Amino acid sequence: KIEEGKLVIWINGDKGYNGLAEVGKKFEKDTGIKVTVEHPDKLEEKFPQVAATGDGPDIIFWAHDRFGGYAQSGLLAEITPDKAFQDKLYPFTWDAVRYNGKLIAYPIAVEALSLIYNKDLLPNPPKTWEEIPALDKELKAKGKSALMFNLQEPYFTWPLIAADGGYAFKYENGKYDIKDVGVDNAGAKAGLTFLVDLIKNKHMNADTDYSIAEAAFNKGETAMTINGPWAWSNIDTSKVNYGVTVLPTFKGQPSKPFVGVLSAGINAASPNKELAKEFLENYLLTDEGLEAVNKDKPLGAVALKSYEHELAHDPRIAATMENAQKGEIMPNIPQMSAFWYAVRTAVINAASGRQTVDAALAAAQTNAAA
Amino acid sequence: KIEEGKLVIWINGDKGYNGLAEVGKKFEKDTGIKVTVEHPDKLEEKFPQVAATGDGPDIIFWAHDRFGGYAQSGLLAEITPDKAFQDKLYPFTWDAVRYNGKLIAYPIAVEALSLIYNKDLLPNPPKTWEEIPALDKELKAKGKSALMFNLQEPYFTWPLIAADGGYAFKYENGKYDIKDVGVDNAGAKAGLTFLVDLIKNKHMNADTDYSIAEAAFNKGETAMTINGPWAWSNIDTSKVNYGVTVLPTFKGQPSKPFVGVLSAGINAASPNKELAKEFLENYLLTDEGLEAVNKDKPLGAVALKSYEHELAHDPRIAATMENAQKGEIMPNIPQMSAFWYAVRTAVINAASGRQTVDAALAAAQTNAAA
Amino acid sequence: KIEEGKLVIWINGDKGYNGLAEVGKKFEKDTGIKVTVEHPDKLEEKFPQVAATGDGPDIIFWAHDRFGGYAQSGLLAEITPDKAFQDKLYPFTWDAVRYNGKLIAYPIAVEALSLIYNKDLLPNPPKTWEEIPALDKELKAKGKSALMFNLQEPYFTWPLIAADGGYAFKYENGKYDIKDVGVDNAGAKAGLTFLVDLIKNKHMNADTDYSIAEAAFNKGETAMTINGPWAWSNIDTSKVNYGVTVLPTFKGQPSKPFVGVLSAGINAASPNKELAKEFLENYLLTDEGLEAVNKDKPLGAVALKSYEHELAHDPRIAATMENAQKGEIMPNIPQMSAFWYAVRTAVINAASGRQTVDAALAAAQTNAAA
Ligand SMILES: OC[C@H]1O[C@H](O[C@H]2[C@H](O)[C@@H](O)[C@@H](O)O[C@@H]2CO)[C@H](O)[C@@H](O)[C@@H]1O
Ligand SMILES: OC[C@H]1O[C@H](O[C@H]2[C@H](O)[C@@H](O)[C@@H](O)O[C@@H]2CO)[C@H](O)[C@@H](O)[C@@H]1O
Ligand SMILES: OC[C@H]1O[C@H](O[C@H]2[C@H](O)[C@@H](O)[C@@H](O)O[C@@H]2CO)[C@H](O)[C@@H](O)[C@@H]1O
Ligand SMILES: [Cl-]
Ligand SMILES: [Zn+2]
Ligand SMILES: [Zn+2]
Ligand SMILES: [Zn+2]
Repeated sequence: KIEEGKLVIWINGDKGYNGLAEVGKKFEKDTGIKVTVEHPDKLEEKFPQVAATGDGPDIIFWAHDRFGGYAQSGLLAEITPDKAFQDKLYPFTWDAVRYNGKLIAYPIAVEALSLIYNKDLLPNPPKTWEEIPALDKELKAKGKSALMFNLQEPYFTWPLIAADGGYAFKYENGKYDIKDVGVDNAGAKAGLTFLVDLIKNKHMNADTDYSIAEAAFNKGETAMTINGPWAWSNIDTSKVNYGVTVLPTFKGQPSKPFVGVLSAGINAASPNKELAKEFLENYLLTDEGLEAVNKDKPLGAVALKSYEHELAHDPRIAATMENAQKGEIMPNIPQMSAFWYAVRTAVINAASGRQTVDAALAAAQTNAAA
Repeated sequence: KIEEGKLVIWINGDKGYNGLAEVGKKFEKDTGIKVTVEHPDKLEEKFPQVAATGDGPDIIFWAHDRFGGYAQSGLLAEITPDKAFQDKLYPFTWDAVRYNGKLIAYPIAVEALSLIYNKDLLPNPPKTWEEIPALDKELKAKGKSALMFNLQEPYFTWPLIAADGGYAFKYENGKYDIKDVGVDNAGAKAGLTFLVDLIKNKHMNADTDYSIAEAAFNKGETAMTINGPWAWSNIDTSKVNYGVTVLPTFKGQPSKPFVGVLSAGINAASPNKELAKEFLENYLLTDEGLEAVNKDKPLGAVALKSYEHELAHDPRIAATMENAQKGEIMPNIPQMSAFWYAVRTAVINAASGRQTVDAALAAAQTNAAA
Repeated sequence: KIEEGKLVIWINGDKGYNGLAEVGKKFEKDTGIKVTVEHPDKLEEKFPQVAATGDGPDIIFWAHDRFGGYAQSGLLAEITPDKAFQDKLYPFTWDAVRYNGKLIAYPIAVEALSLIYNKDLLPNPPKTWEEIPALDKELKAKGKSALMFNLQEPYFTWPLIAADGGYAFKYENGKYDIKDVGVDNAGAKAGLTFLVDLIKNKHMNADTDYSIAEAAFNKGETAMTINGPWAWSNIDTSKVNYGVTVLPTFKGQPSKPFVGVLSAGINAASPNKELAKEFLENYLLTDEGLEAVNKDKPLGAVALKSYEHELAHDPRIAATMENAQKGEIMPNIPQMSAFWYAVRTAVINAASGRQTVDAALAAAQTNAAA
């Protein structure tokens, strides 16, 4: 069971957990309630297992996409903010945390992938994806690579796949068609083909995960990377003269990244819902609260209006927001996990050569649909 | 008819329309709703013509004085903010936008006139009006004039007229007597006589309008001007070492400027009232929203408390406030258009010599009353 | 009777009254309502006398401890803020201003006592009280004293008393036992004994009041002092290189200061309750309002969320919080005046030698209980 009188919080490792722990400490000082901040491996998979039994954390942090499915699975409590608190945040962020006409999580920040480049190694970043092979030929001679990013999570190769015309589920007449999946189309195929051609032409490596790509960029080995705001902290630590810009185009089309909204959900099994509400509304969703988390690892474009001016003029944030506009806010619909798992398998097998782009993407399309 | 699915905004040319257009752009990004910002000539006269037919803008920007009349004419929608949003603004600003117990517009900023002077040509501005003729003589020798302001709008002449006793309508027992007008009294007569004597003693020119004065002050031709916050932008551009101070006194009495509250009204014929509400409450009446507009042309003392410490410590603002406090917030009552037209005619004819101060002001008093 | 149409405010002589007067001036400039700010001697005693008759101030400022008693005496109006305004402040601060399920005052700031030391005289301030006598011997050689604080108010000698075991009233099962008083226990006795031993060993003076101490610290005569945020202003004026730190430990136990919340109450006899509400909610409890008061004399840790960041990163404030966390927020229960009066007598008589620590504290325990 979940311990009453205290608060357990689960948040991802790539995020500002130590910052969030300080907020929890600040909350314990005023209230005398212990706040434990954990970062379990594979928490997005782990949570729905434990929550079903009545165990797990009091509060769950993840991007809105996994939230609709949890709500459908009857794992999330219905959040009850008054119009006063709701007005403190951007309505579009509230739309992201709504499932079945109910508010299921608290929106924290809008996170988007951006083109991060070494200003010293590359003063002018490429406007197109197409010019990247030529650019790596130049850098390879200098024992450096043009670009490196996570090829183990579909979230990173997604703005490329979507740039042309690749898509998750079709949105028409105010709803998503769960049977209409666009991970098999000409646009999706062209996108992933280009990526596999890069690996094939010794421009990228299929094995490249989150860490390896970060190490390479932060150590100056690679001139470019694809990542979100959270990454910026370690890039600062590395003292690399870096710029955060708009992602490269593909077939004259802008890259369309899947935009996530960091959200905080309350476990329906929690006997500490009112405390969870108090911590989220009065301690985290405050300018002091976000400052603490943002100083650890950057949140991106925050949902809290009162904290806009403090980040609104950072070019990194402006560049993130440009990509956000070029991309699309992810659906929260329960089918998203099925979609992600299907694309994860498709990208991995195509990159490794285990399956053809065409065969793998075809399987994904079937697997993503019910 | 008014186009549904989009917003049309009318605002005065002296205000920050390009700044407001950026807010509209920011609103289109998040919502996908086009926001057109227009600045028609004579919009305060133009709006009630078009609104009566069912056409015109979705949102109208003007000072609160014209709003009560529009509301009575059945042209303005009743604004519906929740106590949460209402608390974000100064209650006195809300009082200005209330007509017949209904909130008929959104208060933006408190605007008052100040005496703006060239620090190089005049290091010590006159405390009194009575000392401007002598000061003008000294400056004429140096090929310059002491003071120049718009003599075509009674707004700029009113602080002098109201100084020793002029008034629009008598306020007693919580209401205005529409039959009791004070544009004819000894104080109103003394005030306008002094102004006409200045023109008569070649210290001012009856022809001088807003731009003639703007040019003369910004080009260094005149040592003083009478204007509002909106003007400051062009004075900055001109690189004139300027100070914004308290208006001169007349007969030891302070100048009494008619204080205006820039307000945003929703056209009752608009099929986009909910969008208009969303734009005004969530996009403009925000620290980011006001910043955008204020950076184009200064708003004055804003109605939004959260924004105050960003303009509060500006000495120009302190002077706008000194003047505002010495003056009186304009009534919104319908007979304000009638009053303004009557005084405009009175000021013009007295300045031009076409009519005597006494004859013109007597006519005004009759014309202003029903 | 209380004058109708104008506000009268009473606030303590050690607080930022001139700052508060500026807020009142700002309120008069927008509303045309005169705001008189007074600081009467012994106002916490004076108010309940005059309020009972129907006279006194419109608004009373004091720490929350005296308010519960005033409310019971039927002197305070029930404050009516909407959830929107209530959310602008920390809920724990609202708990302090609640008596009998009614909100009886507005919470302004959290004030606690800290150890203030001369960095030039003392580079590393003592971590324990036990090392103070030895410290003093060294400073006497340099013609200085180690520590000086007000021995005329139990508020300053209370962190020492409470440290090893002292307490006002026992809190169990969500309520205070008014018959169970802990001013007589082993911990309370040890604490006050140590203080009397300091006076006895010519390390402190029984006569020392607030000003005697303020002067000695600010003139460089004493290396240490015990005071609250309000004091900082004059220490700045004195140009003494000072640090604000955690209070010394006693028997390895932290000093437990009785934490106060500066609160604003509305006199139940006032005919200006709505004006009082408007001034408190829209003028003082704003970032501009607390800036004004704070600039005069520092408030401490404010209840208003939006202003936190301005004072949050001040090390003096961090030390105020550090100590407050070690201490306990005072009860507001009507027996509090009975407690303070009883302890005041006990401390005075023990210090002066008039009574033994044991005899005086025993009398206090009886006197504090009903
Ligand atoms: O890649 C599958 C995965 O994509 C997204 O995950 C992101 C997350 O949103 C980011 O903020 C950061 O944590 O990195 C992850 C990618 O490694 C979806 O939100 C997630 O549900 C999905 O399964
Ligand atoms: O002059 C008559 C006029 O006075 C005010 O108009 C002001 C307006 O308030 C300002 O925003 C600025 O733009 O200058 C105008 C002066 O031309 C009243 O608001 C108005 O209704 C009245 O006609
Ligand atoms: O010492 C007895 C006294 O302590 C507290 O008073 C504090 C007050 O809270 C502060 O605002 C500051 O001015 O100093 C006071 C000490 O004089 C209690 O709040 C008070 O009721 C009590 O009598
Ligand atoms: Cl705010
Ligand atoms: Zn800004
Ligand atoms: Zn300020
Ligand atoms: Zn901060």
